[PDB]
Amino acid sequence: ERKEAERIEQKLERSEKEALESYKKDSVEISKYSQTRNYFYDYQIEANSREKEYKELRNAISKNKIDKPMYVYYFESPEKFAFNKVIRTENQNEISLEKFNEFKETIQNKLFKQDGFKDISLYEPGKGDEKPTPLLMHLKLPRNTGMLPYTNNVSTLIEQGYSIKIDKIVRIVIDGKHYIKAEASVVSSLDFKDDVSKGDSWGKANYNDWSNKLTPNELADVNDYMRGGYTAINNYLISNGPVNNPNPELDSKITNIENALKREPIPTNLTVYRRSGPQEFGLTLTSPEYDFNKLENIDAFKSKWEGQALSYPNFISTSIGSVNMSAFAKRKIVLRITIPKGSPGAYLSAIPGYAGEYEVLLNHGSKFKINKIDSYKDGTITKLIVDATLIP
Ligand SMILES: NC(=O)c1ccc[n+]([C@@H]2O[C@H](COP(=O)([O-])OP(=O)(O)OC[C@H]3O[C@@H](n4cnc5c(N)ncnc54)[C@H](O)[C@@H]3O)[C@@H](O)[C@H]2O)c1
Repeated sequence: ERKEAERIEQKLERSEKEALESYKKDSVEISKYSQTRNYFYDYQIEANSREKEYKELRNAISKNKIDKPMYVYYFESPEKFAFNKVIRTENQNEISLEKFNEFKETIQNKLFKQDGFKDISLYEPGKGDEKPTPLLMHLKLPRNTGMLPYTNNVSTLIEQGYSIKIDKIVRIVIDGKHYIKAEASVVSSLDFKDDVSKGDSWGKANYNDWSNKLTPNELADVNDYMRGGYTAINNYLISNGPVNNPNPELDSKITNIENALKREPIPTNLTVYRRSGPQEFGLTLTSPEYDFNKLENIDAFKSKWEGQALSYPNFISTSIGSVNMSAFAKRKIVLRITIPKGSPGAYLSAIPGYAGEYEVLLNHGSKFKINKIDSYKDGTITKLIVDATLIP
């Protein structure tokens, strides 16, 4: 408890001790920063007054890893799991069976990306503890997760960077009030976020000889696509060409590119990023609904898209990195995709003379289940993070 915290403190560098002191004074804004820091430009990240703070605190946590799986407790907002409603008010004592089952239906068969610093407890909160929400998380952290106990009373810091699944929910009572206790698990996934260099090494390791697994026709067609053939190919797909104006030559190229993507399937759970334009979600740059600075437009977007399916007729390019790019400066929707191990796809940026950087291509006709949508501020512009899973 407190004694652990005083022991673990000795393991910290002076800079890490310094980061922890700031955290105690500024926990809220640092945690918030730790959740969205990787979505900005590299130069915005390096300039941020809380960036050195992030790195140091990240490092401190990694110096105390657990030797076995451990359960942790913390309260969470239901909106985190795409339940955009109160389970019950603070004044109310009961959670109805209907509201319980509505929450169950919402979280069922979904994976939820969790990120950023979080204060946890090893003990179930009781009669005299802070209970901010009606939703209590009981999450199993795997062996080797960093965990930093520290004195302020005593708290424990973790850094979330994984998907969670909710295995079971139960209605419990603490101090004459109903809560939903959620038993959750960690599903791991490779997520490079802003570390594009490490993502490149992984990509090149896994796709260096991808060309040599391709037949000559497959190789020629993939080459054609990357040399600029994608415009005609994808417009044909977007425009419903196979149905309304068939082109067998194009159909043949499409088939070969699809077979090439299935040739060396994504070897692990992978998170990728796409800065989406308005037309991917049935909008335009001048659509009033595209103004996410107005809250009713975020609600309307979530109402249409959250919990729903999105599919692309075209081949879909994504990145192993989450950072913003000037080419995408005016895009407001960041698509954050989990790609299950064994899915079609290829790191195209592993091909010697290819101009594209950090790029993973996904198969045409791909479908994504949107688990959860978040908003964030990018300067004055509100932007959206769409937490999606490729369903192959
Ligand atoms: N967008 C990303 O985050 C991303 C990531 C990695 C690589 N790239 C590559 O960067 C280059 C330029 O980026 P880009 O995104 O403008 O190229 P793109 O070909 O992906 O997009 C072209 C335009 O049409 C779009 N579009 C794509 N699918 C659509 C659909 N199903 N319905 C309607 N419109 C659709 C986009 O919104 C955009 O306005 C491309 O070569 C792309 O492959 C992009």
